[PDB]
Amino acid sequence: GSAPKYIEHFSKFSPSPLSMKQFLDFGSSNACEKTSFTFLRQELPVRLANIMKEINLLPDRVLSTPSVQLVQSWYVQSLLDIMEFLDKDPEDHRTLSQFTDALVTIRNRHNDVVPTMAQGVLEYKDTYGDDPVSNQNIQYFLDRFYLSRISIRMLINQHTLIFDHPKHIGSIDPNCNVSEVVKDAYDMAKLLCDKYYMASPDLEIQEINAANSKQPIHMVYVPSHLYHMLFELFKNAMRATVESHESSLILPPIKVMVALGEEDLSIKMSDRGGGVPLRKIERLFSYMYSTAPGYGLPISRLYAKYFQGDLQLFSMEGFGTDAVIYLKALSTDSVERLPVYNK
Amino acid sequence: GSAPKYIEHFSKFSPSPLSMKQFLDFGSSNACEKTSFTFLRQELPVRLANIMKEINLLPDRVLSTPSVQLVQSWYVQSLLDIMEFLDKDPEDHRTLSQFTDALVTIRNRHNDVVPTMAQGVLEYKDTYGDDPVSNQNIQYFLDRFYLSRISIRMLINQHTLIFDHPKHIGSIDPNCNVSEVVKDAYDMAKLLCDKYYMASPDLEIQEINAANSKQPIHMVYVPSHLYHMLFELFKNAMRATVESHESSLILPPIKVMVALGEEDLSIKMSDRGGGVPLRKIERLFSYMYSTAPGYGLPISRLYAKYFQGDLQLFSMEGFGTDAVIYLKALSTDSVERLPVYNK
Ligand SMILES: COC(=O)c1cccc2c1-c1ccccc1[C@]2(O)C(F)(F)F
Ligand SMILES: COC(=O)c1cccc2c1-c1ccccc1[C@]2(O)C(F)(F)F
Repeated sequence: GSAPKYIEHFSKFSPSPLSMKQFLDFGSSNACEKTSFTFLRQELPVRLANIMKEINLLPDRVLSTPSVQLVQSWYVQSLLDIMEFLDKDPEDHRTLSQFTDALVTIRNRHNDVVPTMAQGVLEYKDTYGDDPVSNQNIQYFLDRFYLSRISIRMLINQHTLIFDHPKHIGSIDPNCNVSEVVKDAYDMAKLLCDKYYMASPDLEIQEINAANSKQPIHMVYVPSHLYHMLFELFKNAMRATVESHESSLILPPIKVMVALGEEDLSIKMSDRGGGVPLRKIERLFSYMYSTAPGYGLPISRLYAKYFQGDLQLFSMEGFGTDAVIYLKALSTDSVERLPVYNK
Repeated sequence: GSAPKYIEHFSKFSPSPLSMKQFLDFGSSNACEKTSFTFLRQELPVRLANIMKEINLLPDRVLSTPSVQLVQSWYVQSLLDIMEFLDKDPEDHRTLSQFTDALVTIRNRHNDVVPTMAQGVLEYKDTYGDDPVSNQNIQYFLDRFYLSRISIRMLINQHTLIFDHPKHIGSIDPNCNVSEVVKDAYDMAKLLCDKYYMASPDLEIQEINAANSKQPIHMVYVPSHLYHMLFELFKNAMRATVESHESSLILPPIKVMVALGEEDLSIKMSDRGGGVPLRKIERLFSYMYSTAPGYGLPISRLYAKYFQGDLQLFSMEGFGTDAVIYLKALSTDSVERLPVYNK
């Protein structure tokens, strides 16, 4: 075959990071399925090949494991699917129709990658141990691998959702009400918490719009990404709150604050679930230390970092924990954070 | 001379980190000026020579600057002062008396090192620029240099204060009431804030003793170190609170929480001084970016880290900032964090 040839060629190109404003302007009224196809048939192989070349640089002790090999075969096949559209003509409506169906097949093919890499991490711990040098190598690779996967899925979701005057531009809401997303993630976590604990804390939301005290806080963002982060944070904050008060009757509420600054949009989730010692907080974001025979926090941070944001934890052992999602307030600052294969 | 010979010899030894419990047990009833002299005349040259060898490994562009040369001459002279006590006999009371006076002279000799290195950092910015590679090199060296200096001053303070049944063991309070130190640092910052702004926010303290809800929170620590950290944090929180409310009348109070867990003793200082964007928070701990023709935060964190703690900032732009001091709750976990010269 010629899969190594394709990887070597496109890995020389660097991925082109797109801003949130670019996604919005590309997918709005000026959206053209021809233009998106011309861009994607080149950018998708570049992003695929860059992470595929990093996978090849893994030691053969990891490269020859069944988990890495299975995932690498998914990327080879996905890369080859995109290759067949290079010589195709964008002026043919059947060419664009087959390209969209090919993206859906690729998206569903990689749908079960989180438990697969979780199996791979557990295999590495039981084969070579959990030394701190191995954790940093696993953390470094998995962060870049998953962030690369988020960026590829973002491109595919924007194309397939738009080419199928709505208010949503694919997966992007140009008027995303942050408090409403907080409530949705809270309600879902409350339903799970009531079914398993027969008790759940209440929600308190406070907004701080520094520039316009009266106006509700809106932003341009991907609501599903923000939901994912808040949902994982709500589940942890409820689990800790209920378990740390089993012998008590009062159940402290979960307090969420949404602050809109001139540059940052910050979401703080405060719980009183007993807190966690600092020594163990720094391990909650580690794939290796969060794997048992549990990736909500590490992946949630990658979603935050994907558009130049962050997700941070600071706890008070014996009381509770604060979780803060940092997002860019302006669409011009919300640029893709992409891993690039360098030397 | 033979200053390079001494440096090369003692730099092969590694510094011996002492725990807070060791300091307490060494300096209490079983304290012996003979034993402390025997240990210090060996450990002080080892710690001096280790940082002096790292200074020699700096590039000549920095090593030949007047600031580094002036400081290096202080350490050479301080090292030579300790050398004269190697052949001396510990059984002579005049030998121990001259050793204590020599430590006082060394402590006062290095008393003006913070503005000197501040001048050196400004000289580097104006000579070679403020590139991110230079910041990481300056940050890496200054952190280790200052932490080394804190550890040397700690040893000297313990010897000179004890050998001159008190409740304080040198600079260590085995029953340090944390809230009382918070109040002292607050009162000092309030006096400065009223003199310059004619207004100051109020203080609110809440204690959370998880194991003993009724008992006030005590710990074994160095009160002057904790005061220094809280004083710098109070000055920043008051400056931001007053300035961000000049056009307003209500002045939000500064809320401090002291949590005692099974492993951590955490002190959170919450202000509503408008907050800082995340992009600039990460630069507040940088010596290079905090130098203008301002080291309260970087040095305060080193004091926290000195006994296996930390100091962290997380702000909400448009609202306020939380500052958290993490300390070890147990004296057995409060071990010196010392930089060691490796390859
Ligand atoms: C006028 O510009 C475009 O139409 C366009 C141009 C380049 C890339 C894309 C578009 C587009 C439009 C709708 C959905 C997805 C996309 C993209 O594939 C991307 F933004 F996701 F990269
Ligand atoms: C019985 O142990 C000792 O007396 C002792 C032994 C080794 C080192 C020290 C002491 C001691 C005592 C009082 C003040 C300072 C010190 C030390 O120089 C150190 F702890 F600061 F290192």
